Amino acid sequence: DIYSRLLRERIVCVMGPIDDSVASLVIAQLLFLQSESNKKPIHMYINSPGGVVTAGLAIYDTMQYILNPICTWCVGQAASMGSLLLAAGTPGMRHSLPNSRIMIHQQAEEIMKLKKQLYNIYAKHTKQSLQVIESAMERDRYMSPMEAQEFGILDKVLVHP
Amino acid sequence: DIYSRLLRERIVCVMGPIDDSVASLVIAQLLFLQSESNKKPIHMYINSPGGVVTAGLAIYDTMQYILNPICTWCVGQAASMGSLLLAAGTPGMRHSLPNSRIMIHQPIQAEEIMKLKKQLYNIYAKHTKQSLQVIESAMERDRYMSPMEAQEFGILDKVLVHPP
Amino acid sequence: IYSRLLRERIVCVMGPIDDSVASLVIAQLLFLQSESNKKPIHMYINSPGGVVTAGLAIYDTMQYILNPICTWCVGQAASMGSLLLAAGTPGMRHSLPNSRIMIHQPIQAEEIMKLKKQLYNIYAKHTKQSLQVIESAMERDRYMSPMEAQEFGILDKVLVHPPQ
Amino acid sequence: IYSRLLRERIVCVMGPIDDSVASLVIAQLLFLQSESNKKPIHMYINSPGGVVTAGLAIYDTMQYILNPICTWCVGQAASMGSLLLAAGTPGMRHSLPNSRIMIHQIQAEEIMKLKKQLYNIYAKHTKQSLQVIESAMERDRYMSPMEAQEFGILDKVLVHPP
Amino acid sequence: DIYSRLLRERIVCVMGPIDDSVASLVIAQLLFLQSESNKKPIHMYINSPGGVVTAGLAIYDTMQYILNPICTWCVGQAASMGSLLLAAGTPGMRHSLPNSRIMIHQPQAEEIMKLKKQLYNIYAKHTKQSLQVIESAMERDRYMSPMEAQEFGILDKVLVHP
Amino acid sequence: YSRLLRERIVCVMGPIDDSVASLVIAQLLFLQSESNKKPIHMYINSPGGVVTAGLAIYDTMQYILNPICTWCVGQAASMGSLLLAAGTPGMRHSLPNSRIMIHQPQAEEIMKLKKQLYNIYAKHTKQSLQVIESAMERDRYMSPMEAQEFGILDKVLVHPP
Amino acid sequence: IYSRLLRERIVCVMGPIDDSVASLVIAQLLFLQSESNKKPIHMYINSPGGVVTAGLAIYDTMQYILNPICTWCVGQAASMGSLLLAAGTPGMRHSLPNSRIMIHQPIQAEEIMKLKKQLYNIYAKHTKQSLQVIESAMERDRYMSPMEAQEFGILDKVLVHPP
Amino acid sequence: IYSRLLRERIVCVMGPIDDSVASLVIAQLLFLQSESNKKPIHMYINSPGGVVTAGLAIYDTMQYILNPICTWCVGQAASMGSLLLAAGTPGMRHSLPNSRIMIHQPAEEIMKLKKQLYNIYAKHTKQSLQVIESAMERDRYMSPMEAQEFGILDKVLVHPP
Amino acid sequence: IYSRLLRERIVCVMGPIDDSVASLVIAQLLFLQSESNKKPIHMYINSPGGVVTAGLAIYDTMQYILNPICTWCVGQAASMGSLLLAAGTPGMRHSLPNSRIMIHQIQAEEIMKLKKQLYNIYAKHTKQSLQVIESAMERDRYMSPMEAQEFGILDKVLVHP
Amino acid sequence: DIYSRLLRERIVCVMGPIDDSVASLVIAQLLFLQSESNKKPIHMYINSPGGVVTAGLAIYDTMQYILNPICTWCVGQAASMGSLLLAAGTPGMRHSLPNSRIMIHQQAEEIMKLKKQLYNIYAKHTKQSLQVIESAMERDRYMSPMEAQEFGILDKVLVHP
Ligand SMILES: CC[C@H](C)[C@H]1C(=O)N(Cc2ccc(OC)c3ccccc23)C[C@@H]2N(C(=O)NCc3ccc(Br)cc3)CCC(=O)N12
Ligand SMILES: CC[C@H](C)[C@H]1C(=O)N(Cc2ccc(OC)c3ccccc23)C[C@@H]2N(C(=O)NCc3ccc(Br)cc3)CCC(=O)N12
Ligand SMILES: CC[C@H](C)[C@H]1C(=O)N(Cc2ccc(OC)c3ccccc23)C[C@@H]2N(C(=O)NCc3ccc(Br)cc3)CCC(=O)N12
Ligand SMILES: CC[C@H](C)[C@H]1C(=O)N(Cc2ccc(OC)c3ccccc23)C[C@@H]2N(C(=O)NCc3ccc(Br)cc3)CCC(=O)N12
Ligand SMILES: CC[C@H](C)[C@H]1C(=O)N(Cc2ccc(OC)c3ccccc23)C[C@@H]2N(C(=O)NCc3ccc(Br)cc3)CCC(=O)N12
Ligand SMILES: CC[C@H](C)[C@H]1C(=O)N(Cc2ccc(OC)c3ccccc23)C[C@@H]2N(C(=O)NCc3ccc(Br)cc3)CCC(=O)N12
Ligand SMILES: CC[C@H](C)[C@H]1C(=O)N(Cc2ccc(OC)c3ccccc23)C[C@@H]2N(C(=O)NCc3ccc(Br)cc3)CCC(=O)N12
Ligand SMILES: CC[C@H](C)[C@H]1C(=O)N(Cc2ccc(OC)c3ccccc23)C[C@@H]2N(C(=O)NCc3ccc(Br)cc3)CCC(=O)N12
Ligand SMILES: CC[C@H](C)[C@H]1C(=O)N(Cc2ccc(OC)c3ccccc23)C[C@@H]2N(C(=O)NCc3ccc(Br)cc3)CCC(=O)N12
Ligand SMILES: CC[C@H](C)[C@H]1C(=O)N(Cc2ccc(OC)c3ccccc23)C[C@@H]2N(C(=O)NCc3ccc(Br)cc3)CCC(=O)N12
Repeated sequence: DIYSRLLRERIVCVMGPIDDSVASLVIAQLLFLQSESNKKPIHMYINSPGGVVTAGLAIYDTMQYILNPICTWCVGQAASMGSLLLAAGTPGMRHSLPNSRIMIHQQAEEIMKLKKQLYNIYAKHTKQSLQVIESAMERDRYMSPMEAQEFGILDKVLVHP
Repeated sequence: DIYSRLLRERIVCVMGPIDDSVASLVIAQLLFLQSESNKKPIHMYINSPGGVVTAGLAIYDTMQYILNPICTWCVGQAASMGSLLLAAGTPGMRHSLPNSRIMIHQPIQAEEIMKLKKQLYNIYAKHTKQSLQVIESAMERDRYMSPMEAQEFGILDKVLVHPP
Repeated sequence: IYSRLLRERIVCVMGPIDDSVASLVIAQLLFLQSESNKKPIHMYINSPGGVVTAGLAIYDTMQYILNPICTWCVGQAASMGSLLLAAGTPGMRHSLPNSRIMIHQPIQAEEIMKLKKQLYNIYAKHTKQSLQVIESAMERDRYMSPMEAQEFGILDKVLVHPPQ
Repeated sequence: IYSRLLRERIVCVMGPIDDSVASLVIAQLLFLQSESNKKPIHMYINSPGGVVTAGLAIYDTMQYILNPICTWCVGQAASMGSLLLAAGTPGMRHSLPNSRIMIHQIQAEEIMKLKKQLYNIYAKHTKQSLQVIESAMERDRYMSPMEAQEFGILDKVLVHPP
Repeated sequence: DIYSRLLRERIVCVMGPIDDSVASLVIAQLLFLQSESNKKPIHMYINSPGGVVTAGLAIYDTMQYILNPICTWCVGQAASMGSLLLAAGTPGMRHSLPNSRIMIHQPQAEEIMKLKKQLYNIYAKHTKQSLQVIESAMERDRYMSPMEAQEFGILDKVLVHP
Repeated sequence: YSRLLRERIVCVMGPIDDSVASLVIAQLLFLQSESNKKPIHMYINSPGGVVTAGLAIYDTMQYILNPICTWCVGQAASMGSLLLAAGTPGMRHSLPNSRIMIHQPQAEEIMKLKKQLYNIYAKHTKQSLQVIESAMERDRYMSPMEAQEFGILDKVLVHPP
Repeated sequence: IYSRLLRERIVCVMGPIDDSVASLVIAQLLFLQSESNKKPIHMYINSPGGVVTAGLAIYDTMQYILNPICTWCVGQAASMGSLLLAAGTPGMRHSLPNSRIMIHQPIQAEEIMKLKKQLYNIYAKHTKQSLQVIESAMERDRYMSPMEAQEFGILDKVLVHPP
Repeated sequence: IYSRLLRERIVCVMGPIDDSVASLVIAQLLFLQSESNKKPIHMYINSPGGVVTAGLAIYDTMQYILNPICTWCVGQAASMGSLLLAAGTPGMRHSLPNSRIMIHQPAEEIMKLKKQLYNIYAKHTKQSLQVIESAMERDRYMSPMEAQEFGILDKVLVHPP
Repeated sequence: IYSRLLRERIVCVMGPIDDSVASLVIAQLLFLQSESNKKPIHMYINSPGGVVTAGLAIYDTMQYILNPICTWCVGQAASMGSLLLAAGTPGMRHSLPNSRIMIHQIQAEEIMKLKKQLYNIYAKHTKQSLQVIESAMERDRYMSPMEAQEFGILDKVLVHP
Repeated sequence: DIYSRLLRERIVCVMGPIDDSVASLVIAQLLFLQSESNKKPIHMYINSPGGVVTAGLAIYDTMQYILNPICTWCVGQAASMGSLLLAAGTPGMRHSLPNSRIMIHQQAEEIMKLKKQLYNIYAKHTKQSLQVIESAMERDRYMSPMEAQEFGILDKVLVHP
């Protein structure tokens, strides 16, 4: 009676390494929250080092599939697939707390196809070029919330509400 | 429990590696939904890298045995035996979300592994509506398909960004 | 879900058979017999086999209870799993289309042979094949299709969809 | 479902016998005695045997309670499992047709002292002499249900209920 | 469930290796049964190979601390600290079933000797044997029958039935 | 075992894998150079093992000129029995209590390899492909005399002649 | 020390018998064959037994070489160990006084029986006991004293010191 | 035994290829070159493949040394094993009759390495980059004669000529 | 250092006695007899005991060889170690001053058959009655060397030669 | 080994935890050095946290058994049984380097009987009373070399020769 209580506030948590199990729980919760209301916003808490790409894409696709506005909230960190989900929140509703850290850095033909899918998703949501996204994803570094805002991963850096 | 709530919505999940325990659980849930209504659609969420062939074939046969229309939904991935289950959804009701990856490549005695493989060729041909010759050739290729490629191939009917 | 299955007179023999699996299956069979000694019990079999005495424990309980027992092979019935499949009530032994059935089998020397002769006598009885044909066939490391298993006498009906 | 089994006066001696299994079975035997000290208790035995003092703990409790105890060998009763099978109330020791029964099985004096307790228990319940028990327990083999019946380990071999 | 059901009948179970968690659980159950009734008997089932000395002494001291009569019952075995607890039951109320095995032998140096002296004094008191007889006996690696334990003063009654 | 190599004795002992095969193969080539006419004695006490490793030894036996006397002691199961049967005609031996098994313990590849085994057994035993295929399905051992009748070996002997 | 033992025509069957132990013993037996056809080989047996086919490999090699083989049971000869003990040349099968000898034996159903019947035939041959006697004796889970093994036909001489 | 084998100008690429196997093979190739830069080197290949950079290390060394290199496929040459087999001096690339050959490999970096493999195979097999690419995607083995027609090897030998 | 000891006719029974320790000790006892069947052998015993049949193997071999055997207890001789200590040639069984000696120690019948063999060996070599041996072996305790001398386990306790 | 070269200079090393195998080697080395010269001093290097009591007593007894002067050298530490061996060197010949640390702190009757043997040995070599040794051995502390000198465990604290 703590995370289910959290679900009653339309809050979904993406915490820790993303794998198929984590993704499937988050996905079910998003569908639950949509049936309760297809209008009311959903808050997505993201504190994650990232994880399995297809599992991250499962969550991403579900976020887009549901009608609801999705507010994303980066707390602690959003690295790799975590930052993709952070960036995939509804335009104007992508948030970070002040000390969060954001990282977009992560057969041979397959991993390249998945990489291009990530480039395309980042391009859609950040408004940066595919050329710049590709370059940025090579760089093993974290961004500050202001840097991430400038890049287009998020809209608001908040100290208080 | 949220997975019990899913079952109340006529949603069944095939997620992670498929083995006998996953199969028997999914099989049990399919019968339950048929008992509640033999007409109402069942939604099958498929996010799986595949698994044990006989366990997947067990789910496959049960899908064909029950009376219900089964809507299959590929999210994340459907690889190997997962893509067979995806392809075995009711005609017109086989779905993928836009960024899913689909693999039909398949990554006991010699005779038996071949007998099973030949069963897979027959099932894929039947459900894709393609010739078995095309299926057998295509299954050698170690690669994934996009949802649009999988639609073209006859593995699925619809690629949906959101509901229509 | 398996408790809810038990309310519908369904018992599941799933995965490797051992003493714990056997005792649960046995307990469930007695439960269903107490609720009604007339009404059929459905035995779901998806098993690679397992411990011989534990399989024989289930076999004896199946024979001991009064009820008709419908056996259903989905996925596979191998080793002791196929014995249980064959031990269903005559006319009520089923397989789904893609199941694999194996009668081949994967303490002192005399004891292993005594157990093997008990298996021969059970297979000979329920399949109607001679002791020599059972003995020769159990030597062959191979699976049978459901139609081959029907022909052999391990089961009665191969069903893609229900009759009614 | 094991709760409901107990409600039907069924106690299970299943798998390797150790102190935890014994003390559970023992607790259950006292439970069924309190509910009714006259109604029969059914003891399901499918065991390869196990720890001798744990098995003797069960045995002593079976004799201690006033209830008639029906023993049922299904699958197998080996070593201490066969002792418990033999310890059922006379006339009420049963096996199903394909079961296998075996009577073959610290300081050296203690193991031998424990072994002599087993000989006396088998001799008592089988009606066999101490020598034929000793000689038979040396033979590494199983008996059929009919052989065990002839030996005095059990009373009835049943294909179906009477 | 079955062990909490046992506790409703004023039965406490000392099962298996005695450690601090087993002792503390047994100790809590003893205090519970005392508050329910400080005059009614508590039954203490003992089937144990022994265990930690301080854990056994924790149980022993609590047995003396509570006002209730404590019936000790040895089933299977009571070895090492388990036989100490068996002997610590109320005079006249220390029991064993017929095939139980009882052992008083124990299987910084000054500290292990100090503990041993405490064990000698406790055994001496409850068995009415001298310290020298207790010392010599505890050196011998052997088990006693229930009748042997009875004549030594470890228990009072060897019961086949109630 | 090094002293055995001085007597033109090679040992196929235990489970056959790539490392076992490579050692046997080098020893076989060594004994060819010392004398490509003198017989080589192959001790076989093996439950079988890796099929390609077994085929590596088989091919090397056929590749070298030398007569190869095969000796089944204890057992020759699976690839071990193939190696036993691949000895020079008239020079394939078993001791009296040995056990011989021809049964074996992508999908297309395992069938391709199995067909290769059928062709080798049929060649060296003079049995048809159907007889080999049926026999390899039976999970049983043959006595040395049965193996002799089948064409796996030539002589079953208690002492040296 | 073990190479020095090999120079004295002494082969050691020690511990659990597996394919590695058998092949070493077999190879050592062939070394001593080449040194002399006539000279006795001494087989030290201190073993709980082991893998049946490995034991039969040793047995067959013992019979195959022409040499007389003196078997010496010290510590124990159990299961396949006792078979090898009994397989020594007639008159030359020895035990020291405190050794224990067990013929009891603590793959498919047909094969285990085929192997067991081979063991019965070997024991019957070397002990001169009937098949029916070997069968019932191998069911009894027990050891024999060196004297009891002597009267059974497993060994010839129980000796405290040399003669 | 392998030390004595080196005296005959034989190097063994056996088991899974890693950095340690590569470094030993590489060191043996340099030794044989200093003993004689004219004399042929025989390369025994019985390998399921392994680490790509380790295989390329061996490959580059084979091209670097002056000597003709006879490659010998016994058992199998899969993945990087088949590349080394194909990299033998033209006319000197051999397989025994029952060997199996596979060029199939079982984010931006792995793509670059994959293209390097395509270029190496194309050079040594005389197949186009598209034929190599399509072939390496297919999970299957070739018989020695199939590998011969593809351009991986020159001679399928039963015995020496 | 260990072969140096063996040239001085010193055999060491160190640590837990198993079949491996016994067979080495037994082999060394034969070696020293062949060198000289009348020259004393020194047996160093520092052992907590071990496998009964392995200890009896050593015991029987000590009785079998012709040589005088000097036993030397240093550190400890417990269980089967003390039997071997007691089994030295009369007059030649030694302990250093601070050693600890313990005589306290398959089917139920067999374990009891083996215990009777131990009782009779101890009875023989200590000259104590069977009552005394059986009662003493029940007691879980150690003897000092003087107690052990008094008991008949050894002859001399010496601080120096 | 360099420890063999040390042995030619009559140096024996008691290093690391003392067990039966460490003790048995030290003991064999002590007998060797005595046979080379029964009058020349032996140097015992002690850098040990202690270990098994009976193994320490085995070394102690052997030190007393041999005729030689034994110089003990504490370097690093001599704790528990190590300090007993240090104290057991020939009077006047027990040494420590300046930064070493020395500690004498460590069935029921049997471990107490062993404890009494230790008290008697420490009393003998330190000249402290039995009650002082008893008391001191309860105290969980290390001594400096000068404190160990005052206690009677060693004679000389040397910075250099
Ligand atoms: C927008 C949802 C759609 C309108 C539609 C649909 O396409 N699905 C398929 C689907 C299933 C499982 C999945 O991951 C677990 C899916 C993930 C992503 C996309 C589709 C997934 C079932 C869903 N249901 C549905 O949403 N109940 C409401 C509900 C769900 C979960 C819980 Br817990 C509680 C209530 C049934 C009726 C219904 O109409 N739908
Ligand atoms: C189309 C189903 C049929 C109408 C029929 C049938 O053939 N079975 C056999 C069967 C058993 C177990 C299996 O996997 C566990 C099976 C899997 C595949 C196919 C058959 C399986 C039992 C089923 N039941 C039935 O439908 N309960 C309703 C129900 C089931 C589960 C749950 Br939870 C709740 C209700 C009893 C009456 C009844 O007639 N049937
Ligand atoms: C056909 C059952 C018989 C009519 C008969 C019987 O011979 N038994 C022995 C028996 C016990 C345990 C076993 O495996 C756990 C047995 C396995 C195989 C064979 C016998 C077994 C007890 C059973 N009971 C009985 O069946 N309750 C009804 C019931 C059982 C289980 C559950 Br859960 C719920 C109700 C009491 C009355 C009663 O008379 N019987
Ligand atoms: C014929 C029983 C006797 C009349 C007597 C008795 O001697 N005991 C001691 C005892 C305790 C625990 C044991 O193993 C766990 C024992 C094992 C074997 C023998 C005795 C054991 C407690 C029992 N009680 C008793 O039977 N409760 C009823 C009851 C028991 C268990 C459960 Br769960 C529920 C109710 C209290 C009244 C009562 O007087 N008794
Ligand atoms: C004879 C008990 C005394 C009358 C007294 C007492 O000295 N204690 C201390 C004590 C606490 C915990 C211990 O092991 C867990 C103790 C073990 C041994 C000895 C004392 C222990 C608390 C106890 N209480 C008490 O007895 N509750 C009743 C009760 C206890 C447990 C449970 Br569950 C339910 C009820 C409170 C009132 C009360 O006054 N007492
Ligand atoms: C009939 C042998 C041929 C005449 C020829 C040959 O085809 N090879 C290739 C080859 C190498 C390695 C292999 O597995 C390790 C091979 C396995 C199977 C087949 C070929 C193998 C090397 C051999 N050599 C050769 O045999 N030395 C003699 C020799 C070998 C080993 C040792 Br150690 C000592 C001497 C060099 C001269 C020479 O020309 N050859
Ligand atoms: C009585 C031996 C025979 C006369 C004959 C023979 O049949 N073999 C086959 C054979 C090989 C390996 C085996 O287990 C490793 C065998 C085991 C059992 C039976 C045969 C075995 C080789 C042996 N050789 C032979 O004995 N070298 C002498 C020798 C052996 C080992 C060592 Br080390 C040193 C010299 C070479 C030529 C020679 O004449 N023989
Ligand atoms: C064709 C070799 C060249 C002539 C040249 C050379 O470029 N190297 C660099 C080099 C080092 C290590 C490597 O893998 C371990 C290399 C691998 C690939 C390429 C270069 C490697 C050292 C070599 N040496 C040389 O080859 N001795 C002969 C030799 C080497 C090894 C052994 Br073992 C025995 C003799 C010193 C003299 C000498 O001039 N060279
Ligand atoms: C008193 C010894 C006897 C005179 C006689 C004998 O009965 N044996 C059998 C035997 C073998 C192995 C055993 O444990 C390894 C035995 C253990 C206990 C008893 C017998 C054992 C071989 C021994 N040998 C012999 O004396 N070598 C001398 C020797 C032994 C080892 C080493 Br290393 C070096 C030389 C050969 C000739 C010879 O005549 N004998
Ligand atoms: C002072 C030694 C004595 C003079 C005497 C003796 O009592 N022993 C028994 C003994 C053996 C083994 C032991 O731990 C391994 C012992 C440990 C402690 C005490 C005795 C031990 C054998 C020794 N030897 C002897 O010392 N060789 C010289 C030597 C020893 C070892 C090496 Br390496 C090289 C030479 C034979 C002649 C000889 O007479 N002695």
